[PDB]
Amino acid sequence: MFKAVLFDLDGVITDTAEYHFRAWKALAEEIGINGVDRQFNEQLKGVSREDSLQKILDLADKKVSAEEFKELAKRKNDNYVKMIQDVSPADVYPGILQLLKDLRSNKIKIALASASKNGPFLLERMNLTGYFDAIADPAEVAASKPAPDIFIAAAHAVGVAPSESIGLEDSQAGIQAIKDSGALPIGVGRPEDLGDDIVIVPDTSHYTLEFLKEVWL
Ligand SMILES: O=P(O)(O)[C@H](F)[C@@H]1O[C@H](CO)[C@@H](O)[C@H](O)[C@H]1O
Ligand code: ALF
Ligand SMILES: [Mg+2]
Repeated sequence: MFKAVLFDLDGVITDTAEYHFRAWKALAEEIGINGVDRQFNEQLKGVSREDSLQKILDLADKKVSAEEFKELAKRKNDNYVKMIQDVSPADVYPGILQLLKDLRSNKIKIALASASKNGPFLLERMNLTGYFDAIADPAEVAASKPAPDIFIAAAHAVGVAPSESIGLEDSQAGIQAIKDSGALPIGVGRPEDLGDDIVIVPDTSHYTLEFLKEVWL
């Protein structure tokens, strides 16, 4: 039986992928780049803050100074951080709180495998910190999604092999990261975005321990 579940945060635990989208779109438009729509944003889900900004700059073949690049990433983050201040336990996605409870009762480890420096703040806002056996610090890994490092690090933090872990993700980059870690991915979203080659569910209510067992079998 799998011995750990490795959670992405944004778009898996709560609807903060939507806020990341709105914040990046606002930033892009401030600098005259208009191609950040929902379709393009699929390339920004799961991607580090700096890689995300660079994808936006590249989309328009735009070059900025190092000083401007730093200011832009900070600006988007500051807006995003304002956006999430009222996140509460009511914003936890359906199924997630119960999954966390059921996993603990069955002695299955729980780790966060998020790119986000805002991860600890968000888990606190949602009263979820106490469910997590570990939070992998995204600043510690040498490479971010789609590299597998963050999922490998989450599994290590809870003493479980990636091959005996399930990873939960809403993003193209994150699914690739889970695959290359050795963990089993279960995506949440549209197979049109996430592929027809892995198990995908339409919403997080489907993330039950029963179903995770169904899939693992
Ligand atoms: O919250 P941040 O900026 O530290 C983190 F890098 C964010 O991670 C998301 C995925 O969990 C992204 O999709 C997002 O672009 C990003 O800024
Ligand atoms: F949506 Al994440 F790390 F929280 F890619
Ligand atoms: Mg995500």
